[PDB]
Order: sequence, then C-alpha cells, then structure tokens
Amino acid sequence: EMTHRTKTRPVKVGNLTIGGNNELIIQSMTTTKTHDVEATVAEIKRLEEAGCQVVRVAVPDERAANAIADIKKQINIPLVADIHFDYRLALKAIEGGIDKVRINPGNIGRRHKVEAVVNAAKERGIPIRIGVNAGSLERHIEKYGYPTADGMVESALHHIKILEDLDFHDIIVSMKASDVNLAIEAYEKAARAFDYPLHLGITESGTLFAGTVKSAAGLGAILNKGIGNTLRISLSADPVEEVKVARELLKSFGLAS
Amino acid sequence: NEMTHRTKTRPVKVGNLTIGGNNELIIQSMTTTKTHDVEATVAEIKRLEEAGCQVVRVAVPDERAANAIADIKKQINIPLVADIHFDYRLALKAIEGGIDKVRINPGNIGRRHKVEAVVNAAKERGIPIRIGVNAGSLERHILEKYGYPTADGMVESALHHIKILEDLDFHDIIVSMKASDVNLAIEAYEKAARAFDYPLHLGITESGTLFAGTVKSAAGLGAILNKGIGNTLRISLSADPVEEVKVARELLKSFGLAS
Amino acid sequence: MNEMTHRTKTRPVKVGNLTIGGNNELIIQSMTTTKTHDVEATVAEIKRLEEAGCQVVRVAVPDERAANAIADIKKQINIPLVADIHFDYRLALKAIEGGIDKVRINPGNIGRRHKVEAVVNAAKERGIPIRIGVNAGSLERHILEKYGYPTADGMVESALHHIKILEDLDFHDIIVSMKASDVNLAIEAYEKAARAFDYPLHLGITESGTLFAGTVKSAAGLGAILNKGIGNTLRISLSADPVEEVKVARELLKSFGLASN
Amino acid sequence: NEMTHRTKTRPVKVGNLTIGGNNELIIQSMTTTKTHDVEATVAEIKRLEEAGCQVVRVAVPDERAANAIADIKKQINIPLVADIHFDYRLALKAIEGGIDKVRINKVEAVVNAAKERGIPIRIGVNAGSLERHILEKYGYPTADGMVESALHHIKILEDLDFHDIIVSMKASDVNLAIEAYEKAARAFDYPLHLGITESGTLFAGTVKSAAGLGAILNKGIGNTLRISLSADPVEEVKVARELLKSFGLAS
Ligand SMILES: [Cl-]
Ligand SMILES: [Cl-]
Ligand SMILES: [Cl-]
Ligand SMILES: [Cl-]
Ligand SMILES: [Cl-]
Repeated sequence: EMTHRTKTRPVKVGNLTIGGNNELIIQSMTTTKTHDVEATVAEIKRLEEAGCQVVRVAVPDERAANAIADIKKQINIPLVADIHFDYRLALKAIEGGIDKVRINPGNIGRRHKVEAVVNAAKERGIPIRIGVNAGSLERHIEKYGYPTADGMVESALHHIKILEDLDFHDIIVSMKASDVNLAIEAYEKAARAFDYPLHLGITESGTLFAGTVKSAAGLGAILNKGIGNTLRISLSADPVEEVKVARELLKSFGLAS
Repeated sequence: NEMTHRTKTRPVKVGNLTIGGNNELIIQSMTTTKTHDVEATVAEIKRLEEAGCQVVRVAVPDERAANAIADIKKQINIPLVADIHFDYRLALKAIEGGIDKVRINPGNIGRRHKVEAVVNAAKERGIPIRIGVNAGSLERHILEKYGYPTADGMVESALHHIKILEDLDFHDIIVSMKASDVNLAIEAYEKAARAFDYPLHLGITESGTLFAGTVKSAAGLGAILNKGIGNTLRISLSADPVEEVKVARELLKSFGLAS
Repeated sequence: MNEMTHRTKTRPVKVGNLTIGGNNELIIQSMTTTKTHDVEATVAEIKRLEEAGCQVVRVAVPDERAANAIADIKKQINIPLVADIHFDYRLALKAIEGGIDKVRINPGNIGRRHKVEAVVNAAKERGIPIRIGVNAGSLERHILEKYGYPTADGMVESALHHIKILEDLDFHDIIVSMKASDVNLAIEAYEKAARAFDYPLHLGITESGTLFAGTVKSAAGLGAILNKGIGNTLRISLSADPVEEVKVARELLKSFGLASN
Repeated sequence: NEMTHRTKTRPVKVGNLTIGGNNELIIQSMTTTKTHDVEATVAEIKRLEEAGCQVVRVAVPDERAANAIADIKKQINIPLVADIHFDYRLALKAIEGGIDKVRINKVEAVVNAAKERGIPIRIGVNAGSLERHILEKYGYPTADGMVESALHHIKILEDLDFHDIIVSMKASDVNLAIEAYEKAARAFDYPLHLGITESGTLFAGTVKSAAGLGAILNKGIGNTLRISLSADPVEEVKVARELLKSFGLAS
C-alpha cells in the first residue's frame, strides 16, 4: 500500500515543510558556477521571481563549499547542496548554513565519515535528501543486469538504513530515471517501501520540448496516484522554464504549493 | 469491475488500419482548412503525413465539405474521419462520400429512420462509428440527474449511444470521453474502460496558451496511458496541426506505445 | 549496376538566372512559413532569407488567393520563387501566369490528360522547370500495397512514373527530390535516384520534431549524400525560422568545401 | 582491401562493455574538471552517466590525476579511459589505479601492465600531430600518412603479443576524416573509434561533426564514437544519441 503525500513524514527545509500535507513545493537548480557568488545569486533571484520555493546548488569542491554563506545571505528561499560523497565538503556546506544536503549515505565511506555528517546534520537541524538515480546505481545492484524499479528501491533502502541506524529520520527521497514507465514504477514502489516524503523528478531529456512532454506525462501519472510532496522538473533550458512547467503541472491537477 | 486493458479491447478497421486489441496507439490530428478547398486540405494532410500523422479528421460543417471527400481521397494515403454533431444528412453525405469513420450522436440525430439510415449507411459501407461524449455537451437529463458534468454522467451518455447502436446490431464502435479538466478526463476514461470493451480514443479539450495546452494535455494523457487504456489519440492545440502530431509522437516515444 | 551520375553531369536546369545541375555547386533554398496571400508578411520573410544567403524560395500555393498573390510577391523579391502545388492544375496555371520561376508539383497527381498537357504547355511557353517531389510519407497507394511500406525502390518507382508523364510530352526541364524521415532511406533513395536518371537532385530531409534533432539528423543524412558526389541543390527543413535552415545549409556546405557559386 | 564492417571488427572489452563485433556504437564523452579533484570529477561523470554516456575519458596530465583514478572508480559505474601523451610512467600509474582503457601511442613495460590487468590500448592517430618523417614523406597531413602512422604503431603492439587495440583517426577537415576512417577500415580489422576534432562555434562544430560522422556511419564502420564540443560534457552525449538514434544504432 502506498503512503499518500498527506500521511508522509514531515520534513523541515529552512522555513518550509515538505511532507505531511498536500502541498507540492516547487524546486529547481542553478546552472552557474557555485563559487561565482554574483552569478549564482543573480540566477536564484530570477528563479524566486518565477516562483521557485527551494533551490539546489552543486558543491563539487572547496571553492563551492566556501561560497555557501555568501550565497545564502543574499537569498530568501532555502538552499540545498549537491554532494555525491565528500564528507569534508558536506561538513563545510553545513557549517555555512545550507538548509539541506542531497547526499547518498552509502557513498560516504567509512563509518566515522558517515557519523561526522549525520552529527553535523543533527547539530543544526538539517535534513538529507537521498537521491537515487537510474543511470548511477551501485555496481553490485551484478544482481538485476540493468536499472530496474527493484534495484532503485533496494539502493534507496540501503541509504535510509544507514541514517535510521544513526537515529536520523529527517529524510526526503528521490528516484530519478530517464524512462517514464520506470519513473512511475520507481515512485510507486518507493511509496510502498517507505514513509518519507518523495521528491519528484524525471531525468533531463535532450531537448526542452522532449523534456517538457515527458516530465509532464510521468509526473502527471505520479501526482494522480496521490504521491509526491515536492518536485523539480529537469529541462534542457534556462532554469526559470522548470519553474514554469512545474507551476502549470500543479495548476492542471488543482494542486497547491 | 475490470479495467479493460487496451490489448483486450475490440479491434475495428479505420480504413486500412486496425484500432484496438493491441498495445499501440494510432496518432490522429485534424485539418484547419475549409474541406471545400481541395488543394488546401490535401496540402495540409500531406504535411501531417510527412510528420507521422496516421489518421486525420476533417471539418464537415456543410454539404460542400461533404461532397469533396472523394477528391481529397484520391491524393492522400491516410484514413479520413469526420464529426457530425446534429444534421444526419451530413453524416449520410459523408458516408456515401467515402468517409472512413464518422463521429455521430445517435441520440441527437432525431427520428428512428434517420439513425437507421446512418447506421445502415455505415454498416453497409463497412465503416466504424465513434461515440464522442464531451463534458460540456451532456444531455439535459444527464446534467439534471448529476447536477453538473461528471465522469459517471459521461459514462451514462456513452452507454446509451452504444445501446442505441447495439440495438440496431451495430458494434464497430470507438468511444471518446473528452473533458477540459484533466481530473475529469482521467476518471471519465478509467470508468469507460470498466464500462465497456470498445477501443477508446484519447483526447483532452484544449485550454490556455500553446504552452499550457501542451503541459495539461501531457499531464492528463500520462495518467491515462499509465492506466493501460487508450488505442488511439489526438492532442488538441490552437496551432498548426503538425504541432499536435509532434506532441503525440513524443508522448508515445516516452511510453513506448507507438505503432 | 548503373553508375551514380555525378552532380557535375546532371542535366542543367535554369531557375531564374541560376543553373541547377551540370555543375559542382549546391544552390541553397528555404520555404516561407507565412500565408502566401499575406503579401507583406511573405515578402518580408523572403527578404530576411535573402539576407542570410538563401538563393531560391518556395511558397505554398494552396488556394486561389495565394496563386493570385504570386505576381506581387515576385515584384518585391530578388531571388527565384517556387510554387508548391500538389495537383490542382487551375492553381498552377495561375502560378505560371503570375510568373513563377519553377513549380513543385507531381504530374501523375494532376492527373487528367487535358489537365496535364495544359500545365505542361504553360510551363513550356514560359520556359519554366518542374521539380518532382516524392516523399516517403506521401507515396501512392499502389506503391504501398506492392512494396508494403515506404522503400527506396518504391520512391524510385514513383519518381520514374512522374518523370515518364513529362518525357512522354517531350518535357525534360526537370529537377527531382526524394524526401524521407528515416535517414537510412533518404540516403539510399538519393543514390538509387542518381543511377536511375540524370536529372539534378534536390536534397531534402523531413523536419524532426525539434531544431536540435533536426539539425543533427539533417546534417548527418545530407552529409552522407553530399559525400557520394550527388545533389545539385538542397533545403534543410527545421522546426525553426527559415533563416535557421539557410544557416545550417551554409555551415554544412562549408564543412565539405562545397560552394553555392 | 574492402572495409571491415563494424560487425566484423575484433571484439575488445572495456569494463563490462564489448567494443567491436556488433552493429552498435558505444557513446563516449570526456570530463572537463580536474581529474585530481575527485568529487568534482565524479559529479561531472554522474551527470554524464544519467545523460546516457557509456564510457568517459579523464585527463591524466600528471601523478595527481593518476592517483585519483581509483577513488573516482569507486564512485562511478561507467568505464574510465585515461589519455596519456608523453610519460610512460603516468600510464603505468593510471593502470595501477584501475583505468579501464589507456589511450596512448618502458614500451614493453606499459604493455606488460596492460597485459596483466587485461585492458586495451587505443592507438590515437591525429592529423595535428603526425611525426616529422611521415610529414617529410607526404608533404602535409593526409589519409595515407595517418594509416601509415597507425600501422607503424599497430606493428609494435602486435610484435609484443598485444592485440587488444582500438583505433581513432582524428582530423578537423571532414573530407580527410572520412577518407581516413575508410582507409583505416581496409587496412585492419580492429574496432574504430570515431571522432572529429572541433573547430568554429558550437553551432559550427555540431553541424560539422554530425555531417562527417554521418558519412562515416553510412559506410558501416565505427564501433565507438565521441562528439567533441567546447561545452557541458552532456552536450556531447546529446549530439551522439540523436546521431546514433537517427541511424538505428542502439546502446
Ligand atoms: Cl574509505
Ligand atoms: Cl580523509
Ligand atoms: Cl527506524
Ligand atoms: Cl439534401
Ligand atoms: Cl482558457
């Protein structure tokens, strides 16, 4: 049985709550150099002007991690940081005021690294988004022979398990794929597999037109199931258009944000 | 109840094609020219043929439009379809004119001999009929029963059109459930798949700018295609009909439901 | 078995003051996206096209109001104009009387003897050429029933009958297009075309859904074709402004060291 | 000699992927980050992967990059290719770090390391860097010099019992690029790695590469391809898909 978006666990992200209500928070991400504070801030204010409620920035390095405080001081909406496995960058961004870190626990390595992150996260009440991706499933998951709905949830489970073992339940999860049937199938199962809020997203298509049609369709079928607490529409275009498609999708179903 | 999957629906012939009973959806659009202007309508259908359109609907508001069907036919490949709202003479004229499928409202037409001539006209010529229920066009008693347009009322209307034709030994039926509201559209099609075995023609009433029409159509149709129903479809957009085909092709590519 | 004729060996066919065929040049073309009857809009789109380097422009002539507007459009532009009419011969006669510089129509579609010889003699009198345009997606039913689906042999079967209708009227002022979506078919249709007849070929590829996909698919396909040494004129079809079509054609020709003259 | 069809080229493994012996080309891209900056590099690969990239090349200009190779692989799921130019040592380093393929042109020590790990070597021939003696023989860069340069390199590996070779024939002039791959395909049956060196703007490089590679693909050769652009690595994957997808050449 699927956990409706209204009975999912509430997760505080800055001043907003994701999960435990029927409000789909709109998110996006920047295209700028995260360490280029002026450019990043400029693009963020254009996203805020468009209707963006939460925005993510890639933190590939120290320059980027160092830019966090300077960015957040010049913005109004919550700022999430992208980090695949570097615990030092995780720690630097957290210290800097990020509102949430998108990091997959199982990639961090040795337990002491995993704890340095979770402890920092609890210290200032920041959540983690577990972001499962169809193109980047663990090497071992030689088990299915290719990305499948089952391989995504299992990878997801593994990541939640590490946080729950550390008494950490402030978690948001995403199951992002490029294929629509796999997309729908993945969120369906993750909703039946766990109670955390689901961050909806489909992989960027080659063109803006392809991506607009595919995402509108895939997320359309997921929202109709009563699931999803937040969403990000990924498109080969200026981020503002992602906010526009997201707004149009939610208005279409008569959904509030 | 059981949702009749698309592969479990009744196969009908629309020209040289088979709609229903399989796991593929045939793309359809409509010409924006006056059917009377032969070259104009052909020129537009040629662009749609080039684009990948598989079935095309032409305006048949009057007798001149109906009388040009054979001329259009000599110059194209794909099946020609036509919607007749009220006047049965237009349906009859279109049928004898060489149409491949007609969209009629048995209950509106009028006299029993009127419907019998069209049913027979279509039955004789071996042509299918499409029953198209539209949320904004429900019968008076339907709206009085439910109070406003609703999935159940569209389904009530559908069955009756179907029953009129079934009572005249007519079964080459395709059913459309067109609404503007996606929530209604999604429901309307889900209950139709549970209420009968005929193939369903998926369409959403166009609303807003091209940008909004494209998003809302993709959204609603995404939820319906994931339900495993739909055997044919058309995207409606105030734009060059070719754009409708583009959108339909992307949608099918996404789900892997193209012919 | 028959050798592909090299673009420099195709029959030279004059279009306006230009010569398509019997040379190593590739004439670049585009098509308007306006209503032909809207003279002002159409002439302004053509002027933008000329500015980007377009050499020949085709306009649809779907009704009588568009064919009567040919004369006034011609008076305002400096590049040869082309009427695209699928079969209505009263619309082509008007286009020809309007002073069109070429007509894109397939004679086997007209397709009544008094109707064919009329359009034929009218063109003969004005000394204007006819481009036959076979499109994989708009092939005749008797081809489809025979081959099953669109094939190169089928497109070649089609082109040959339209060509015969004309050759049988002692008309040889002909250019041929073989349009397909599938890049593999397009490539084979044009090599099969070069072996069957010596008429210069007009290279085109159906427009993909988007500008990006269209640019890649068309450069990849036409590049394949151009490298065989065939084709005498081309048109890129894109879901974009016609100016984008001219820019892709220029950069594509630039890539092969080929010129427009 | 007639050209060796892509389906008849000598199979070569790269990670879990086969390169050669089938009618489908593998998509490659290349990172732009500092290979020694691990999260940075991994982040780019992660976007590449998602976009449909199948193999990725990372620059190894020195030992910093060479040492990061292992940490990069424990994070990614597509095979990595190293690109070494002058130092035989950096290639040795990249191989110890688990590189899945080394693109390179002591000499026996590199092969022994390549033998030991069971990894191939992509001989990379380029029109912009042919040795002086073939330039002195042919006068300028040409298809005959390229194939001759590729054969002299193929010879040395073969004499050392190493046959797991993949070959590229890089040039900026479309007509030379075409002629070279045709020429290549005839001389040897090793799989071909298609690429066109970039020139001009993004617009210009997109048209040129698709045009050249289309002609090449039409001839039925090539088992792997790379679209060289000066932008986000995902733009190279975007061009590559449309191209392969248009010709009917799957993953
Ligand atoms: Cl570790
Ligand atoms: Cl450490
Ligand atoms: Cl727990
Ligand atoms: Cl009457
Ligand atoms: Cl409205």
